[PDB]
Amino acid sequence: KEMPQPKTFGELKNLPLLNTDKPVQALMKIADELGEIFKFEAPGLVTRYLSSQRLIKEACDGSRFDKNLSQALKFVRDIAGDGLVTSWTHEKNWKKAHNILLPSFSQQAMKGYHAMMVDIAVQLVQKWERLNADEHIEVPGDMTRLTLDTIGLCGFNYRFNSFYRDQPHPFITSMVRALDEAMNKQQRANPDDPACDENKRQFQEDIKVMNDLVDKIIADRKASQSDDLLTHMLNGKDPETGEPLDDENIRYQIITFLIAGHVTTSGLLSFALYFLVKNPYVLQKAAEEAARVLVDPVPSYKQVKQLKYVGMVLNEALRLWPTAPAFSLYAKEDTVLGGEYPLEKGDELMVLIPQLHRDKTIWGDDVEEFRPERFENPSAIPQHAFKPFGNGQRACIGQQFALHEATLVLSMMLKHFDFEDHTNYELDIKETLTLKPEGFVVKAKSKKIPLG
Ligand SMILES: C=CC1=C(C)c2cc3[nH]c(cc4nc(cc5[nH]c(cc1n2)c(C)c5C=C)C(C)=C4CCC(=O)O)c(CCC(=O)O)c3C
Ligand SMILES: [Fe+2]
Repeated sequence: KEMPQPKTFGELKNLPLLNTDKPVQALMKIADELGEIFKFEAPGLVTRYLSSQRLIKEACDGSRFDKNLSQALKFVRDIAGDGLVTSWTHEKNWKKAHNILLPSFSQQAMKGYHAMMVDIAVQLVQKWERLNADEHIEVPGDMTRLTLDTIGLCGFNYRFNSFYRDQPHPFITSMVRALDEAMNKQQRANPDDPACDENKRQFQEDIKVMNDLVDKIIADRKASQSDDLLTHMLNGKDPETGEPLDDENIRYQIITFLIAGHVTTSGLLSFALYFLVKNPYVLQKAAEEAARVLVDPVPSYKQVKQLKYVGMVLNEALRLWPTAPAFSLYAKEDTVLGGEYPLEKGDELMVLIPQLHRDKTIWGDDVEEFRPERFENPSAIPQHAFKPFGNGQRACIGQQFALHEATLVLSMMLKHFDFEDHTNYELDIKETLTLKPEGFVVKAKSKKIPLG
């Protein structure tokens, strides 16, 4: 079959179609017009965007396709080097770091993180309880305060003390500015032009801020006992080679986990809360479960595992707006996709996750409605229909960490407050390689239930 491709602009090809602040949303509109697959070309790129479970199920076969670094991820390598996210599967440090850090995400490790996650969630609850009547909540801002602090405490035993700052943490400011530069570089066809020197200086300045914090984390540990993510990074030896991670890689892993370990979870919590105030029937049902299960002043690990409906609300927020909205793959050998599209070895594919999650063949005709009930029987969902955490061996290492923290936090919010969408907030999705509802604000009225 002849592959569909959107509008071309001479030698620029499809590049001007992504001349927007919201490229993922622009690609979803192209997908709606062209269907399950389209070719996308730009000066130094050729990729194919996949939107149907039918084709994605084939692309998710590990024997035929491996993780590829998209131009977006290639730009993030300047920040996260060969850390777990921005490394090729064949690079020595991928398997080495994967095997050394995987034990940090075990059930035993999770049970150990719980108390520190509760520490940060209590801080969020107390901030909101202490607001004056007129005051509102800047939701993404406060979700970022919680998620960054959780990964800092659980993973590195370092307190960012984000709730003791009225503006975002300086690490957040530099990170956002750096990731925005990396997303913009995709539309910058002539990067060596002297006119780009100012962006290059700023990019370098933001990377320094991030690295100064990594240095403080490292210094804190050697002066400080602990068996966390940082412990495994410094002392773990690869079972295959018998050697530990080098100093250069350890630094890349810290930056990686500080970014990956919070941005996506912050976006999820903000989206989940957005959908809850927009669907009051669902809020009531989730708040009912929170009150029924969280019978103690603080949630226990066991209680979080019983919050079924809260988990369904989180999956349904990840269905509509997967906060890491795309992942890239490459053909390991010459193959034919869906028995219609021949691919040569090395040919790139892009999985457009928000489109996959809108496939009417899988979900029904009500794809745009927020219905947690879709995840009541998770066995009924076909394989590779729901992919918020990626695929195969390169899937999210922090999936369980993220869902445990988001479940715990959302349930404590629903137990302690009643929420009001006082401005009738219109959804505005900001893209910075990840998604978030920009400008999302609420008013929270305390149910006056104490903590512990
Ligand atoms: C709602 C929360 C989250 C979402 C939607 C999420 C999504 C992802 N995380 C991925 C990879 C990853 N996620 C990772 C650690 C974290 N990720 C986390 C939370 C989330 N991670 C937390 C929390 C983490 C750490 C504590 C790392 C390190 C990788 C890289 C895994 C690898 O390739 O070995 C990928 C695969 C990307 C690719 O194929 O290029 C997706 C889509
Ligand atoms: Fe992840």
